Amino acid sequence: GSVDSTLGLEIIEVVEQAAIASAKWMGKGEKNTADQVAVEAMRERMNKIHMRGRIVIGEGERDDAPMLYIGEEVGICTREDAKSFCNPDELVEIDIAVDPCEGTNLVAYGQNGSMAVLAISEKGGLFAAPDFYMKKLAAPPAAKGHVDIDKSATENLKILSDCLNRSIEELVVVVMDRPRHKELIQEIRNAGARVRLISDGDVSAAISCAFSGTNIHALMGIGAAPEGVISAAAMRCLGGHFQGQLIYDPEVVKTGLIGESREGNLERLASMGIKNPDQVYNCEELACGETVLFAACGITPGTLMEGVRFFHGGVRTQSLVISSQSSTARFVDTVHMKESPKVIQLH
Amino acid sequence: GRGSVDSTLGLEIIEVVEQAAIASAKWMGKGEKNTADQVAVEAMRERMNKIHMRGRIVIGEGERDDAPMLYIGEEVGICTREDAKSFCNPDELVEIDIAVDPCEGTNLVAYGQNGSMAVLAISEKGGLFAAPDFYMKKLAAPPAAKGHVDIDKSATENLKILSDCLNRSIEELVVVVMDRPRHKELIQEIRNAGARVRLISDGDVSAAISCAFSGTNIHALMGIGAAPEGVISAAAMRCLGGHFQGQLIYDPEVVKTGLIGESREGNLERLASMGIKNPDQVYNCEELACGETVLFAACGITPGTLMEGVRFFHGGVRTQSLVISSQSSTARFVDTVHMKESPKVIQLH
Amino acid sequence: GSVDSTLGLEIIEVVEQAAIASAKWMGKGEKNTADQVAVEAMRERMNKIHMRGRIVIGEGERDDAPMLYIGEEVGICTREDAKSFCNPDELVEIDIAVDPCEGTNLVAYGQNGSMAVLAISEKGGLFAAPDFYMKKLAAPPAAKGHVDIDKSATENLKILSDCLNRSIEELVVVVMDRPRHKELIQEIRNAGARVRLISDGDVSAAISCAFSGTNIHALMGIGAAPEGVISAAAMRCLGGHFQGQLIYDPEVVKTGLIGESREGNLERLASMGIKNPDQVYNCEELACGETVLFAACGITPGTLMEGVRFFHGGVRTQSLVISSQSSTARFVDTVHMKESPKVIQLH
Amino acid sequence: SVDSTLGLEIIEVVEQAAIASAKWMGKGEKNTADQVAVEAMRERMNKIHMRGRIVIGEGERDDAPMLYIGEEVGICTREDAKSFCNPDELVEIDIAVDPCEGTNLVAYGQNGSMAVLAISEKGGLFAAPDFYMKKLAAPPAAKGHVDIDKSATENLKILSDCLNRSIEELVVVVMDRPRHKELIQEIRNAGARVRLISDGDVSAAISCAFSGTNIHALMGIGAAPEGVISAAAMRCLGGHFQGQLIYDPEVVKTGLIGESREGNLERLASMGIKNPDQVYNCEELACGETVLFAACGITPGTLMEGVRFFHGGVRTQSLVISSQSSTARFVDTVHMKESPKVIQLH
Ligand SMILES: Nc1ncnc2c1ncn2[C@@H]1O[C@H](COP(=O)(O)O)[C@@H](O)[C@H]1O
Ligand SMILES: Nc1ncnc2c1ncn2[C@@H]1O[C@H](COP(=O)(O)O)[C@@H](O)[C@H]1O
Ligand SMILES: Nc1ncnc2c1ncn2[C@@H]1O[C@H](COP(=O)(O)O)[C@@H](O)[C@H]1O
Ligand SMILES: Nc1ncnc2c1ncn2[C@@H]1O[C@H](COP(=O)(O)O)[C@@H](O)[C@H]1O
Ligand SMILES: O=P(O)(O)OC[C@H]1O[C@](O)(COP(=O)(O)O)[C@@H](O)[C@@H]1O
Ligand SMILES: O=P(O)(O)OC[C@H]1O[C@](O)(COP(=O)(O)O)[C@@H](O)[C@@H]1O
Ligand SMILES: O=P(O)(O)OC[C@H]1O[C@](O)(COP(=O)(O)O)[C@@H](O)[C@@H]1O
Ligand SMILES: O=P(O)(O)OC[C@H]1O[C@](O)(COP(=O)(O)O)[C@@H](O)[C@@H]1O
Ligand SMILES: [Cl-]
Ligand SMILES: [Cl-]
Ligand SMILES: [Cl-]
Ligand SMILES: [Cl-]
Ligand SMILES: [Cl-]
Ligand SMILES: [Cl-]
Ligand SMILES: [Mg+2]
Ligand SMILES: [Mg+2]
Ligand SMILES: [Mg+2]
Ligand SMILES: [Mg+2]
Ligand SMILES: [Mg+2]
Ligand SMILES: [Mg+2]
Ligand SMILES: [Mg+2]
Ligand SMILES: [Mg+2]
Ligand SMILES: [Mg+2]
Ligand SMILES: [Mg+2]
Ligand SMILES: [Mg+2]
Ligand SMILES: [Mg+2]
Repeated sequence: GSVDSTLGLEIIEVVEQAAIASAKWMGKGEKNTADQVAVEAMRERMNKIHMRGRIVIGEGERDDAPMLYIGEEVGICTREDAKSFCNPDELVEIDIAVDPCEGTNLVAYGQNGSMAVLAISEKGGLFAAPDFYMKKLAAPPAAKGHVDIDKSATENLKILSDCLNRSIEELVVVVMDRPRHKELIQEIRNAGARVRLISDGDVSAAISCAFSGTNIHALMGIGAAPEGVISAAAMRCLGGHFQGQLIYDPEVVKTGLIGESREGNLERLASMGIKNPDQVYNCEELACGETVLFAACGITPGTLMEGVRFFHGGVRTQSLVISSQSSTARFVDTVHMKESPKVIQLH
Repeated sequence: GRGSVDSTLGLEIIEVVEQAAIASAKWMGKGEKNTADQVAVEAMRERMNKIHMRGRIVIGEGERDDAPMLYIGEEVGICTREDAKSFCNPDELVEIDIAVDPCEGTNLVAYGQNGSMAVLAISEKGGLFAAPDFYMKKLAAPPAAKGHVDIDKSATENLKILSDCLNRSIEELVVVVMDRPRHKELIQEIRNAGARVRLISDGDVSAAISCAFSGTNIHALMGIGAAPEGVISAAAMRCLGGHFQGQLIYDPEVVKTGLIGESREGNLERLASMGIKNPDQVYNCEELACGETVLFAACGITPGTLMEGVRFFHGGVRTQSLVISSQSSTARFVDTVHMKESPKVIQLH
Repeated sequence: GSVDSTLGLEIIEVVEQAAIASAKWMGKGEKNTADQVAVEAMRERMNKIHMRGRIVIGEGERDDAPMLYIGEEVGICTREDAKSFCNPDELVEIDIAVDPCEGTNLVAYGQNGSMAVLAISEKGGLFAAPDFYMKKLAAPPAAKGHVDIDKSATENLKILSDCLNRSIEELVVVVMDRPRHKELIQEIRNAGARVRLISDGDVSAAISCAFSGTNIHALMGIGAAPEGVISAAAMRCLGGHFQGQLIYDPEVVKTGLIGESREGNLERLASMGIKNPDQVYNCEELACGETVLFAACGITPGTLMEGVRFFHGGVRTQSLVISSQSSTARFVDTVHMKESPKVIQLH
Repeated sequence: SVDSTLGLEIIEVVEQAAIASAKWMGKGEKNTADQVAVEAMRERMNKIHMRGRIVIGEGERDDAPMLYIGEEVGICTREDAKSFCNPDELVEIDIAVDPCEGTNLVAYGQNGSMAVLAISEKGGLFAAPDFYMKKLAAPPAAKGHVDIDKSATENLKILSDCLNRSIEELVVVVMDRPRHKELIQEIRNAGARVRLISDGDVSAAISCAFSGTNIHALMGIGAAPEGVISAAAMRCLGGHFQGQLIYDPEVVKTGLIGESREGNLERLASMGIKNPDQVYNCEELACGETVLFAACGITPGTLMEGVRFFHGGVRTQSLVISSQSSTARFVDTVHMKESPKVIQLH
């Protein structure tokens, strides 16, 4: 069969529950608990779906991460005892990329920009990125294919200028506040563009480029690779620009392991089946399948989505769900009515 | 042992109301209220027939052999096939009753006017009052007022009660009433009592449900509208904890159905025949939508209080829907950008 | 001595108080009462401003309309000893077009699209429209000068399609629901556009054209002339397209005059010194002053502005105020705190 | 009496300051972001027919060139004022300014920064010294019921009852500072959620006043002048706001080389502050008969969206509050600079 049309809706509840869980730890100074409860909620809700999924991006390798590890099977239809209950569409093998708590320290500190997020494609349709750093360029649909990761920041800004029909001074670039980004940040400033420095969470940033209204027009710089794939899934559905390139030279940025060399990482990467380490991937290559689904729900408030709010009588969440199948981008504002609220606010 | 209504149905109905709304919206302002109606009907039906469910229409366009589509009794959904046990699971095979109003405010759509929507409600078999095509006196009010106002009380007394419940003056209340001659005295009374009023030319489903949300600046619906619209309204209010009561009105002196030589005595016979023992009965919304599970879904056609209208732009379409489920206990606003042809610009809002 | 910059701000309170007054009559079935209280409030509030105004568009002639009649002086600096208490900027002579309750029957019925509105310019800067009908064409800035009131609805729709970069099916035209538009409406329908038929209030209709987000892209057809001028004032500041042409032929439309004749109407027109009755005006002609101010506040809810809301402890209004002097379009969301409210809503 | 018109004119003051400062969003120059805002605000203020004295601002005349303590601002401070200013324009007023609140938020392009000011008749605003101030901000529903002298734990219980929601349904803003370690731990232990901010507690304080911000209290120590400016908004809104000067280096340090508790007290006495430990009421920090408050977002925040630059213009969002007209005004302004062919409704 083919990826069940219905899955594109069902993931709403996946990211919603994971975000609600993690959001209870907002500002409580426990990034690992914030992460853990989101992992658990996401895993529980996924296992209630009639699907046949494999984690290809997640919390770690099988023996580092107990839940949502790479290779893990999730979905009612992965159980031999239950397979008989699944229809042919539900039995289609799909690959899943999860990030139950994007911005664990954002949550721990109660700062903006965190979310519970996942992407899905049929088997093989999502790049199973290693836990390496990744050089990224995200930009809006109007700049897609025009800007390019190999060009300088200065040139890309000029191109964005022409594509978005506005001055460089009327552009905003998001860059992670990291020592690895000093020269880059300086270059963008000298070119005339405004900047947002973020402490964490460059999935939100990348995707914010797609929507006129966010006052964010590009993401430049190095973040984490698994995150990049998840971002690219959103951007491929939205027609947004997203390119990535693995960084493995510890001179540029370091993972922190006591290794710790370009040769060593090159060795690990080769043995992971990555033939060209310096390869540039466009958005269609990082998320390559025939069907791509993406779901995010805000934990703390952010550019695309409101944060989780707890009030007398319930919870309110905001999610963004994108499906290449229905070709839709849905914002879902959910009032979770917990104990018969006497007042229900419109917004 | 039974299946339970599939949790996934509460999300799939999003696409049902969206596709219906979109179709109808193409006819906004074209002065064809039947066309605007028919395309909505067809699109809602098609989208339902792709769902793994076993539905029976109990509120719809008319009787079989009269209405061609979504007639009373019509079977909808894939699990309605004879082969179904082979292709559907126990949750999906649960018999469900469905109330539809694919185009509520058909004339609003024809004139390009506010307040029309594609709407539907669901429950287990027998879980929705299969209302006849008669008029219904209604009282809708917000959750804070539930059980405190009452449909048999005068408008004057309900307003005082609302005033206490919503902690504001009668001058700070807004009541919706259909602009109809049958409401001359009622409107006069609301005016005398000091409340402000919104008169509507059509579409009292939106009016009733607007009462449930703070921010609509609508606090009650009073008066008489169509009965089936009342049930669909009640389904939503039951899930939200809102107040909704209804009472069949079958008296031509009060309101006429357009029947020839229509009479109260005539109307009762027709009502008796349908197994309606007490024509003067007052139902609250738990009785109008009494099933174990209740789902409600709406999508704006033209703009209104709760939902933006359908918008067509270069590269796609944008819809807003309200979907409510007693099962997940949720109220969902769904803002969907339908990307039809690779839009170079996508607006956040 | 030039129009006081500050007047651009003060007119916020003018429309606010007028709209609040009228709003108390929402749904009350009295369209003259709703009108009269807006008139009085707008006048009272104008008479507290240090300005020197003359009404050129208003409620009627002296010895007929009691308030805001043609020629009425309004403002503190119209007084005999004004040079004593008013500065030179405040003593500049300004002409003022008022429509204190635009959509009197909308208010009476509690229906959408009514507002309190006024426009201001130096003396001579606003066309003193007679009380005749006016054929109008409004469209967005990107269409300015490309569409034309003398072209057919069909031709204009084509031009709009090109200017707004969308199909005719993706266009929405507002036309007043009137027998006189039977044919115009049929043509728009045949051309493939969607339509909003309004029962009253073509001021809101015209200006909605100027703002992306309203899903309204043109106003076509005949309305009242003074309303047109006030519309043009706003459109000239926004760079929107607005043309108008007086209509005085009874076969086309009737002002309800007894034994009304076209030729009889021409006499009245000539009498006011209108040389060419068939003249087409663009908005720069209808609002030709060096300085143009416009202010509007929603009475009932509408496309551009939320209506007046009364709640426990206050009132909430939304206004739109535009100035060619400061070159600004301001949306003003005001919470009027009446009773030390215990709860203040963000929105 | 204070001119009714001033309550509107201050819209342009904060808008212009904000716009100038926003040009430096993320450029890494907190002092530039600061300077340009200071200049635009001063320049705009000097076009107003008012008789203003700065009681809170950039520093002493010797230290700070613009908007220094004591500076006269406004057309009606001119020697010829009687001849071209009416009596209301000639009323002496005091002014607290903070042209760029969150200089570093701007430099990093981070949320929470604003151009802000408050105004009262002469004597109407506490001319705070540049010392620290313990603060408690809360919504109108809690005004008088919470108290700054109670523990965070007590206040949270009181908040819960006043706001009719559980402590877990509360969110408390606290500045991310070593001085707040215990404070934060206590709030966490009581079960409330927390938003930690790197800077910008003016926004934090005032967000408690509006339902919909999902912020319910500010607790902790920030800068005192910012506190007065906050009090002015809260006094007009019916919000709870208390402050108390903190002047012991043991608690928090100002960086004075010979900074000592006794050192700071002598400084306080000199300024005419009789009781350094006095707990100030909202009505006492902004005690004038008439209070005005104006703010405009620089970067985005809880109450006000940031300055946006686009093709053909600029968009700002301001909050302007007046005890005189008893209004809270959100002002969303499209600044049309180059005849924009496209104008967004929002
Ligand atoms: N042409 C425009 N007219 C008015 N406001 C605009 C315009 N373009 C952008 N804005 C404002 O700036 C925000 C961000 O725009 P953008 O940088 O295109 O994402 C929008 O949501 C509007 O508030
Ligand atoms: N306490 C309040 N403070 C400020 N605005 C309010 C308040 N209550 C209601 N409003 C405004 O009035 C609208 C309608 O409120 P409601 O009539 O209660 O549905 C709200 O969406 C707000 O814009
Ligand atoms: N490119 C777009 N992407 C998503 N939604 C849009 C787009 N253009 C218009 N819309 C929606 O349609 C509304 C009206 O657009 P317009 O007809 O240009 O006034 C907007 O406020 C959006 O809700
Ligand atoms: N009773 C309610 N019903 C629905 N949503 C709510 C309710 N109360 C709060 N919210 C949401 O939470 C936000 C912040 O509320 P609060 O914490 O009271 O400021 C609101 O703007 C809504 O999005
Ligand atoms: O912090 P680093 O090592 O520079 O990596 C940045 C990555 O971390 C993130 O900020 C996520 O943080 P968490 O792992 O704490 O959730 C991503 O957004 C980004 O890809
Ligand atoms: O117009 P009537 O005969 O008074 O009936 C009112 C009913 O019609 C409606 O306005 C909808 O009318 P449509 O059938 O034209 O869609 C309902 O909202 C309302 O209940
Ligand atoms: O109803 P008519 O005679 O066609 O006049 C149309 C004019 O009336 C208006 O609807 C205003 O109506 P009101 O005079 O009742 O305020 C204007 O918007 C429009 O220009
Ligand atoms: O940074 P400190 O010394 O803890 O002081 C906090 C004060 O600084 C502010 O964050 C403003 O910072 P800036 O001085 O950079 O504008 C205020 O919000 C707060 O009152
Ligand atoms: Cl990494
Ligand atoms: Cl790089
Ligand atoms: Cl790409
Ligand atoms: Cl309320
Ligand atoms: Cl005379
Ligand atoms: Cl900072
Ligand atoms: Mg994680
Ligand atoms: Mg992450
Ligand atoms: Mg990290
Ligand atoms: Mg129908
Ligand atoms: Mg209907
Ligand atoms: Mg009807
Ligand atoms: Mg009038
Ligand atoms: Mg009018
Ligand atoms: Mg009329
Ligand atoms: Mg400053
Ligand atoms: Mg500061
Ligand atoms: Mg600081």
